[PDB]
Amino acid sequence: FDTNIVTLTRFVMEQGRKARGTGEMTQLLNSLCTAVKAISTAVRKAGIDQVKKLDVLSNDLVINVLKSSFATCVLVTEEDKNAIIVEPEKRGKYVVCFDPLDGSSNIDCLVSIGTIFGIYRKNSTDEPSEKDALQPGRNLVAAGYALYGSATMLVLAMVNGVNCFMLDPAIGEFILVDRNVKIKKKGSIYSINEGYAKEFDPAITEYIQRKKFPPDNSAPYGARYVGSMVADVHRTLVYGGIFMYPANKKSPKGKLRLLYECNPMAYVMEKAGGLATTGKEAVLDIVPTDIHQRAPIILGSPEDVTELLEIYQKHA
Amino acid sequence: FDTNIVTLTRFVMEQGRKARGTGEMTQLLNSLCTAVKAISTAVRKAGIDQVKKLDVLSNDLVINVLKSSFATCVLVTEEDKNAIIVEPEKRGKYVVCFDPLDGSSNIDCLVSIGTIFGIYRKNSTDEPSEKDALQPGRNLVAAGYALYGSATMLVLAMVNGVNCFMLDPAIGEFILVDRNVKIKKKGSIYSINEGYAKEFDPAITEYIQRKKFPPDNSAPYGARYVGSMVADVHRTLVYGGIFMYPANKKSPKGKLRLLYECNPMAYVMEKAGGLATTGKEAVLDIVPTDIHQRAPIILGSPEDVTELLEIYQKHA
Amino acid sequence: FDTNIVTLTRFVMEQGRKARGTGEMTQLLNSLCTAVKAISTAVRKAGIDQVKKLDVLSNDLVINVLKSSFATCVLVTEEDKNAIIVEPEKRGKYVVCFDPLDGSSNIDCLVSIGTIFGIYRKNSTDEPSEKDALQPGRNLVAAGYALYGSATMLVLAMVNGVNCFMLDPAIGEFILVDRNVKIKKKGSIYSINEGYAKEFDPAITEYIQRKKFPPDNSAPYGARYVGSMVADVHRTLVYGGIFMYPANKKSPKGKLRLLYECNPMAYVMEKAGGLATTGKEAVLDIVPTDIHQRAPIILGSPEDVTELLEIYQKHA
Amino acid sequence: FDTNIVTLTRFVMEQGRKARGTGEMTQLLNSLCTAVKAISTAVRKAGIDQVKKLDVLSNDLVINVLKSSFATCVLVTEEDKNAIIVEPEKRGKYVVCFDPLDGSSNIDCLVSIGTIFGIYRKNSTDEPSEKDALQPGRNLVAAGYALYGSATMLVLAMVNGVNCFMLDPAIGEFILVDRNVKIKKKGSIYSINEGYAKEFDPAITEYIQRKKFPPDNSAPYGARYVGSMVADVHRTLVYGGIFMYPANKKSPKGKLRLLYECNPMAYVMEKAGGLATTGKEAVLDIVPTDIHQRAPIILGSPEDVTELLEIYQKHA
Ligand SMILES: Nc1ncnc2c1ncn2[C@@H]1O[C@H](COP(=O)(O)O)[C@@H](O)[C@H]1O
Ligand SMILES: Nc1ncnc2c1ncn2[C@@H]1O[C@H](COP(=O)(O)O)[C@@H](O)[C@H]1O
Ligand SMILES: Nc1ncnc2c1ncn2[C@@H]1O[C@H](COP(=O)(O)O)[C@@H](O)[C@H]1O
Ligand SMILES: Nc1ncnc2c1ncn2[C@@H]1O[C@H](COP(=O)(O)O)[C@@H](O)[C@H]1O
Ligand SMILES: O=P(O)(O)OC[C@H]1O[C@](O)(CO)[C@@H](O)[C@@H]1O
Ligand SMILES: O=P(O)(O)OC[C@H]1O[C@](O)(CO)[C@@H](O)[C@@H]1O
Ligand SMILES: O=P(O)(O)OC[C@H]1O[C@](O)(CO)[C@@H](O)[C@@H]1O
Ligand SMILES: O=P(O)(O)OC[C@H]1O[C@](O)(CO)[C@@H](O)[C@@H]1O
Ligand SMILES: [Mg+2]
Ligand SMILES: [Mg+2]
Ligand SMILES: [Mg+2]
Ligand SMILES: [Mg+2]
Repeated sequence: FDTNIVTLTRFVMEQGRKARGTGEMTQLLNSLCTAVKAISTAVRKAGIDQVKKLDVLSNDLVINVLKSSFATCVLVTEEDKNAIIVEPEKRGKYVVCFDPLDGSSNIDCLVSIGTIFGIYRKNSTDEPSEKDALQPGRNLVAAGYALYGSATMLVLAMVNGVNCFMLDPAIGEFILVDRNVKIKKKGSIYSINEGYAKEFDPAITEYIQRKKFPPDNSAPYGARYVGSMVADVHRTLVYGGIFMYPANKKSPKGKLRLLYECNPMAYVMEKAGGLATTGKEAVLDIVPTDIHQRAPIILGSPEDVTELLEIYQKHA
Repeated sequence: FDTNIVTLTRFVMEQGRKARGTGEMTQLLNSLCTAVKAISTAVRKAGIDQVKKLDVLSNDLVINVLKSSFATCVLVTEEDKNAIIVEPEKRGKYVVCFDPLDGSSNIDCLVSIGTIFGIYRKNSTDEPSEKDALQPGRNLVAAGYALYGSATMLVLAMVNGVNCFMLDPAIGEFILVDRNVKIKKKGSIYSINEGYAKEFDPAITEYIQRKKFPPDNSAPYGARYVGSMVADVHRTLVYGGIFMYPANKKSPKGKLRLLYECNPMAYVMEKAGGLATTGKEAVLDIVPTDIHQRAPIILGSPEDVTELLEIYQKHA
Repeated sequence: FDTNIVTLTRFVMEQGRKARGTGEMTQLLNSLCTAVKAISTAVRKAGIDQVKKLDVLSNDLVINVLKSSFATCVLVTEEDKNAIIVEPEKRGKYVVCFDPLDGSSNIDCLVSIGTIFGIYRKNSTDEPSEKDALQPGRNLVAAGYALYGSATMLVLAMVNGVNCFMLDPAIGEFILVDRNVKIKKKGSIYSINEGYAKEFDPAITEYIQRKKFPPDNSAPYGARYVGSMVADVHRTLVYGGIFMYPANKKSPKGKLRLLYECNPMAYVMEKAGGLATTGKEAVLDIVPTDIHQRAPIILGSPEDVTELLEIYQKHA
Repeated sequence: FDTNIVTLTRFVMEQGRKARGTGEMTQLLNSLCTAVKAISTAVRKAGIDQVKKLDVLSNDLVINVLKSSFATCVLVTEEDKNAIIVEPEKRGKYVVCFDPLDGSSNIDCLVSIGTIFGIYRKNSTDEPSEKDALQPGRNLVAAGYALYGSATMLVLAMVNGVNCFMLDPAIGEFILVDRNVKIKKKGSIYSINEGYAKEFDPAITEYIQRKKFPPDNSAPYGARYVGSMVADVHRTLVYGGIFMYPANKKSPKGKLRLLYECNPMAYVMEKAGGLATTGKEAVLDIVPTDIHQRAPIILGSPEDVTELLEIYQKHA
């Protein structure tokens, strides 16, 4: 008769103790947890406009609560044109890259939406600026996401693993429900917006055909595409398979953004033992040039991402 | 200011007053609302097994709260083999066909799931049995669904229209947010599990390729397929387009069941002003033989459903 | 299993059905329930000024949700100088006298506060005015209160009895927990603000000393006085004893007001089977002259109220 | 658009950093916060028996969640006859003395009830036992209480002050609403169960008379006595005055218990700058002999406790 032993607050504080931290990253991670519970509650009474305004309130809660951690120096949002450089009084050493509410366009239809964040330690000697945001994702300290779906889950990936925490909204505590999550090696679902079929490169084309009409005449792959990144990525982690948003007429730049959509999700993928590629390079090694830079991303189970990379290599 | 101006309790009772009834259907409709609020509650914590534990809880909540309205004589659940005949002391004159929790499968992946219902009046003077449930959905008195997605919505369709109500979980009250919902004439999203492409009839095949490669220089349609009927159908109703679960050889009579999944959603679509076909006949005119009868279903905006029906007819 | 077996929505509508009414009082009684759930919500956060901000919010919620029932023609609030006459487009036939939030004072000290109401039918064919509210509480159609204490309870008394309903805030539903509540004949707790002992008439003085020093070797009565009428009266109803707010020179007509505090609680007490006197006449038989008229009140178990009334009569 | 800057988690972690703690007392204080939110939620749906069973669940949540902190070695509850000595694997260095749910007898009447806790650092070299609980309250590290009233508040008193945190139940976060709370020097309310008037010593008797018929002929003191300790003590802290539960026929032992009712509350009182006396000695200096030992307590504003101590001294 308990609150199932490992709550998020407890877990973060123990992992901060084991790593002999200053308590600055714990304060930061405690602040993202308060922010996500305030966004989950606002998402759930979705109006008692509400896309533009709920995305605005979400932006405002993540920025104000993160400044209050006294742990950040630069903040990058999908919503703000330029980076937020924190006030010298509130400055800590972390750079945080976030999407306060992914899939806002889907709010009206009531589709699962989510918050995506990546945390970097500030590296330079220089007075904080946009430049400190621009590290490859290989340099991420912690990264993860909250999914506001049928229930709200937080997936936190750090250096040592991926852990899933389910909000108990009755007490406002995230409980550890799944630990050291590893993705399947080969799954059975492919996920892409097939309305772009005529824009696709010939490797993506060949692959999709291979999943629908398997040459070895095994069972085809199911298709699922919620059209909300956190939800398609999350389903992939749990059930297995591949998620694709390649280059097509959105240039070989693609739609999703590197710093706050692709990199957090790629870090979660490599940590649960899967892959994240642009088709050419690993997403985590790309050196950013802009904070709102976009990148192709293909991620998911290992044996499904390698099979497509083989087709990519066959078209060279 | 207020809680809302029109609640599902104010609305339901106002309509029973305008309609001049003994208050029995009102009781049934208020019992449905208590049941939805309770399942929403259980769905939003989920785990503080998931799948075949929550849908068992949901079966239980609905059966129990409906017998207590003293308004039902026959209940048909997805979960139960046979039609439940209510004890005479609790019998009323209605037959309710329901899906306790659609897409329960998806609890682990946290995808939008929902509750589906249709209410038929008993009209057959004889001791109530399965018999009374085997009516064409053209005979529905009321139908609708509750969607547990990023927020909870109850959509209810009756004689006079389709109305959408958002749950405010802070006060446990459904508030009318959308009045006399009517679907767009032509949409721009098609929704089908393309992984069955190996098995699709040619009318479905010409349609999808015309959606991906328009003969003229149209923008192709976007594709979305959550894999949960209430979420896909709700997006359709709200934003336009078409949802198809055609006949294919793995489940050659379609997958979805007529009484509790197909008919409520066909009725909601027809009152919103869109179409719902088998491909050969309309879903609402089919007469059941079995309470668990499956049926094919193509539904959505009138112009796009028509455009596929012509292709069905083009194959003769 | 269920949400509950009998909800305040099931009960209210079942009674309107048994009673054979146009469903107008039902609408009013369902509007009261929405209003109580919303104030409970605001009372339980309190501060995320308190006092004259929350009671202003509560005044607002009640007036607004009652006009919207289209069931009220005159409203009397503690908060407003004059009786509010409802616009003809929203007028119905009832007069509601209410205290939006009793004991608002105590929000800072976090003591149990409550909402008090009495409903009178208009019976006076003339354009509605204050006039219609100035009826003896013997004329009440329904009365009761909501108590925001450790849990929320709504107690409603009508013709046929007093029933207690507990709010389940998880589903926003009031569940019948106590049916046909009847008060104990003799209690063992007296409740008065003894700091006015300098000003009390001698009948009150002989009573209290007989409670503290029984002439025989009885156990003396315990004393409790929360200082919030709904909490003191609720304890009385539920556990027995007497609550006294006698006449004294600072407020010589008593403090508590007849229409919205005294009469509802006198009516609840009389249907629970206890007594409610001024000391000289019963509170329910007094005819108002002013909507904000004050009145003395002694109420509780029949044997203890009697025992003080004899001492009043012993002084002649 | 925030979660009003200083949440309890943030405050505790900063104060743990400033004191260069190991993070063991932060883990303990984070665990009492989870426990209090799980008890507040259970208290608020008070049954959807429930006195004996809710006090039992409360006991079980505080013990299981405190063991899980890995910060305690001995636990003393009102509910357990003997002290709980923790398992060597879960052992930390703190002794915690608590009342999991004060005022449970009042649950049926819906009176404010609360949780009271005192934390001691274990002092001996010896294998932990009842003996480590038995320190004077002068040796308390931290002490405080949660009040489940109109809203839920946590009052935390530590070496440097008293801070009041209001639960925002919407997000499950305690927000700092009042800091470095100091009690008034003289208030205007006295609080005692006057049903014991004939059991009272002559100093308590003289005092009460002095408050009701003030010799200097100033204004009498109001009386308030909820009969729930956390609620009478809390009202005293905020509004001022005195709270008394002296010796009478419950011997010069009194009813309230030293380790978990009186000492936490006395520590809060001295820290907000008031007094807590048995009439003879300060409650914080008493050397306990038993864990379930009782003690007289008189606490509140300074100028009111000294005035009574003068009367105590006059009766010698
Ligand atoms: N939960 C955590 N809290 C704080 N630091 C952590 C955590 N997990 C890992 N770390 C390591 O802790 C150092 C950060 O310390 P500081 O920024 O003073 O809190 C880094 O070496 C991160 O790798
Ligand atoms: N909100 C409603 N309440 C009750 N009956 C309704 C409602 N809306 C439509 N009806 C019509 O009311 C009749 C049901 O009355 P009864 O079964 O006595 O409650 C039917 O003719 C339904 O078409
Ligand atoms: N639950 C209830 N709903 C409606 N009216 C009720 C209820 N309980 C008692 N009544 C009686 O119903 C009549 C009110 O009918 P009407 O004003 O058309 O709604 C009155 O005679 C009240 O005494
Ligand atoms: N919030 C707090 N967290 C931990 N220790 C605290 C706190 N506030 C004061 N202390 C001091 O911290 C020491 C406890 O350290 P430790 O038990 O390793 O956590 C003691 O000297 C307490 O006085
Ligand atoms: O380009 P489309 O088909 O409109 O899909 C966009 C959606 O897909 C994603 O890129 C990935 O789910 C979302 O971030 C976005 O809302
Ligand atoms: O995953 P599949 O085989 O495409 O089936 C999807 C269908 O099955 C369900 O998940 C359950 O019937 C529906 O919600 C959905 O339309
Ligand atoms: O504090 P006093 O003067 O005894 O007055 C108490 C009375 O006033 C109120 O707090 C407000 O009318 C009542 O709830 C209560 O019965
Ligand atoms: O002795 P009495 O009058 O029953 O009062 C007991 C109540 O008073 C207190 O001792 C102090 O409020 C409570 O702990 C307890 O429930
Ligand atoms: Mg995005
Ligand atoms: Mg189904
Ligand atoms: Mg009042
Ligand atoms: Mg106690």
